[PDB]
Amino acid sequence: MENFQKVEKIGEGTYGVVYKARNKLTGEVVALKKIVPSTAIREISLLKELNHPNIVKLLDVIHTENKLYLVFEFLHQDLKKFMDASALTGIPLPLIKSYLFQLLQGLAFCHSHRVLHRDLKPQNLLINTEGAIKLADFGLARAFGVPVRTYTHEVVTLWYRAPEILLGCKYYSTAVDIWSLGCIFAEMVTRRALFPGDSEIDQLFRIFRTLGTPDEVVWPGVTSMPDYKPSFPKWARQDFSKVVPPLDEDGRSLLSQMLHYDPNKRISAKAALAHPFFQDVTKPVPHLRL
Ligand SMILES: Nc1nc(OCC2CCCCC2)c2nc[nH]c2n1
Repeated sequence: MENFQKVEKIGEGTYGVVYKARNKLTGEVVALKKIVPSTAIREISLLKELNHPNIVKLLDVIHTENKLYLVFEFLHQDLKKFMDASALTGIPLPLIKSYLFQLLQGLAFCHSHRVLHRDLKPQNLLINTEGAIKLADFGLARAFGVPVRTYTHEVVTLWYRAPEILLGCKYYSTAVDIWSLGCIFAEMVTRRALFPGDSEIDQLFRIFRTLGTPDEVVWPGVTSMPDYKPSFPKWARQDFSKVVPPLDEDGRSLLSQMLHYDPNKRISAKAALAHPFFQDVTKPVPHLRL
């Protein structure tokens, strides 16, 4: 670590404090994440080759003193902050579309190498001043788990968790990332989290209250998920026109496919990139004060 000068604390991530740091011998300004089991080291080393322009570059993995430090490319803002800052007029649609579109490319890339994020959230989606948006912390969940509370006891958000994870499916797939990104897409659009659950049950019930309590018709096998209970209330599905109003039909079409209950029906990242929603996609520059 002596090769890094901490510039400022950027935040408290899932696994440890995130610092803006400067690499003393490269001159590079990086994001330094203090997170070691051999399994975690080999997984993490696999992440170093997962390179894609909508994936926050993993510059180096420093394994010293028993201590694990990941050095990432530094972006200048996360999507939560950018949404919070854009709350008054919201993020212009063409920008939403461009981020969604680039996030899907980032997903398609990782998913094609069988790597899931598992923990997508606005805070791990980082934007630059040019209009790019990238996924940070890809593959970390599989390397070190997703805790209930972070190392600061901060509560890990459930707002973006796929229903098959809430239902205790142990073996969930790349569909959980599409679900999360669908939730983030809706939040960009409406400027309100779609499902801000504050407990697993509240999260699940929130889902059900909007999309209908899932049953065997829409999701074969749902009733035999580990945490499914026959006693769950049976809520009717709400129309998507009421759920993300502003959004045009191609947007709502795509979001309902990203939000399919059955993970096998849920649109893949690559099919989502061929959705007519992206027909006029462009790459606008965000209004970004740094
Ligand atoms: N500019 C910035 N921020 C990060 O994390 C912000 C996350 C830190 C967790 C608190 C939410 C903010 C980065 N990660 C890799 N590059 C990064 N660049």
